[PDB]
Amino acid sequence: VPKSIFYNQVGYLISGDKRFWIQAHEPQPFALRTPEGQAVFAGMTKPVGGNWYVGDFTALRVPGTYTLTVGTLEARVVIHRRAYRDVLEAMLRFFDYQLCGVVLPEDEAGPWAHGACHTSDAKVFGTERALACPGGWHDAGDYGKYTVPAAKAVADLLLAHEYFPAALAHVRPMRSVHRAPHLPPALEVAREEIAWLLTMQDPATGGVYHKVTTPSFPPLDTRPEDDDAPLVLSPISYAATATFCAAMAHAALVYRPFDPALSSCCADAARRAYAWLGAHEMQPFHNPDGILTGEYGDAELRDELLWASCALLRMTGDSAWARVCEPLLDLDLPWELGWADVALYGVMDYLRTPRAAVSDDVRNKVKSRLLRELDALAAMAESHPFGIPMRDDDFIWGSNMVLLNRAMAFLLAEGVGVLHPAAHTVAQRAADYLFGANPLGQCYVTGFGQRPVRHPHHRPSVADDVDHPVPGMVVGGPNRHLQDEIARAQLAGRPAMEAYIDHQDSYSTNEVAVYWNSPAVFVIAALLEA
Ligand SMILES: OC[C@H]1CNC[C@@H](O)[C@@H]1O[C@@H]1O[C@H](CO)[C@@H](O[C@@H]2O[C@H](CO)[C@@H](O)[C@H](O)[C@H]2O)[C@H](O)[C@H]1O
Ligand SMILES: OC[C@H]1O[C@@H](O[C@H]2[C@H](O)[C@@H](O)[C@H](O)O[C@@H]2CO)[C@H](O)[C@@H](O)[C@@H]1O
Ligand SMILES: [Ca+2]
Ligand SMILES: [Zn+2]
Repeated sequence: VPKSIFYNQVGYLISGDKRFWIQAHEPQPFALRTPEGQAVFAGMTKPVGGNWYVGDFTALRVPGTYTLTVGTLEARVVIHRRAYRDVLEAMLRFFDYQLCGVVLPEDEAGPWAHGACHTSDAKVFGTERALACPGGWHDAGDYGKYTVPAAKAVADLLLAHEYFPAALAHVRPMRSVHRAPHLPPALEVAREEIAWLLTMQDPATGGVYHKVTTPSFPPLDTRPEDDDAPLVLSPISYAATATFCAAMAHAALVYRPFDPALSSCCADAARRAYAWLGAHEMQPFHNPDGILTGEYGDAELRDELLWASCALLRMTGDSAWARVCEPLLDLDLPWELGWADVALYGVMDYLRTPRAAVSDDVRNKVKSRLLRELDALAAMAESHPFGIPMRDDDFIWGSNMVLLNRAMAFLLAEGVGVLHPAAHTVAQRAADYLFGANPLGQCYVTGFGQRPVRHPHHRPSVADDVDHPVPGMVVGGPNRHLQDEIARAQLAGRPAMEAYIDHQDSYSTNEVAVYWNSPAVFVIAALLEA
């Protein structure tokens, strides 16, 4: 914990809420000054519990770089019209930096450029059958491409495009690595993953392979193009087939006015996947022998079927689908945004379907439960010193995604008549926390803030002779379970929010992932929208 001011190290929006935190004993006066030193705003800090005091300077609407002064402490804060444009663009460009089997030229990628990687055909596990499944994204700090988390990353980007297209219009991805005519930014980026996902479906049965990876993780010091181990397609899985179905049905809708051929192809692929679901058992995935890469296992598969059923309901607008959706909507499944518990994606597709196609009575029950869920998140946020909807027990592996998915839920609900008053405050607080407003004063995104992430568990950043890591990567964040050797040795006994270390070997607190950037893209685009 540093002895300083804790604030949003990226900046504050002219019209947004503006807050800073300090560990203090009592209220103190504070001032905001122009770079010369003249006071422009003054106020008194107020208690928020657990050693914390806050200062609110929301009413300062003049853009600029200000010196915030409290006690003997100083901080430089930025107020701007589009304070989050650069970070949103870097968070979206991260997916292009993760591209597999694609030359990333220096004019686009800069020092983090590299040649086409993993270009060989993959072998179907337990067969001699080879299959070409290039493209898409390296999942995270490793090079595997896993279907289940890929579905979440795609759905989050499609949702961000559906909700906030104007915010997204101001950002530029690695445009020259993508096919022309160029689509809106989130759609152009997500199409690379959608194209790869289509190659993961077995033409014979409609089933989808769980993942394509090397048999084991290569050393942390491996460049993408030096990873020459043979590629293996792990068996078809129910979770993969169901999450693929839902992501493809969602992409068929969203791409309809932009890429008709892709849209039609995704719609056909989603239906064949749904036919596979109806003919096979809900069997959890487990790594086969000799496969040591990310398992993405899950014993509960009704939420995946719920999402797949609701996605096709909205895709077709056919009331026939509501017969399967509605009983699944009644289950005591957690209503979350993945990667393992995905029911809220289905709830959203259901609630976004024209009313005439669904039971009004079920629809009202669905909306009421969503409001109760958001009230419970609002209560967590009210008791948190940083105003984020988190409890100490939520600081697990990928706790930043847990936070962002929760902010995302409030924002999504606004599109379906569920208007919680805390929605915008929660989104701002999630961004503030992600950008430094936390007990470690840590900005959880590489290349941004005054205390950026410098040593992520990310093979390209470790392996290159740059690190100085690839920018715009959201790290997993604090995980109280100490799920790596560095966390066990250096973070024992520390509070849940302090269970993070910016060390390359801390994969349980400091890895990056396509499905950790995807809710951040949604949340940051929502704030930029306003
Ligand atoms: O670390 C990011 C990913 C890097 N690519 C390999 C993937 O396998 C890895 O995924 C992560 O894999 C972890 C190790 O299996 C998953 O961690 C688990 O996260 C769970 C909650 O998401 C915790 O309950 C559980 O204690 C913890 O083990 C975590 O969610 C999930 O993001
Ligand atoms: O737990 C999965 C985690 O593993 C990381 O690879 C580790 C590997 O598990 C360990 O056995 C070996 O000694 O070290 C490597 C590199 O630290 C992998 O890089 C992560 O993507 C993954 O989440
Ligand atoms: Ca599940
Ligand atoms: Zn690759």
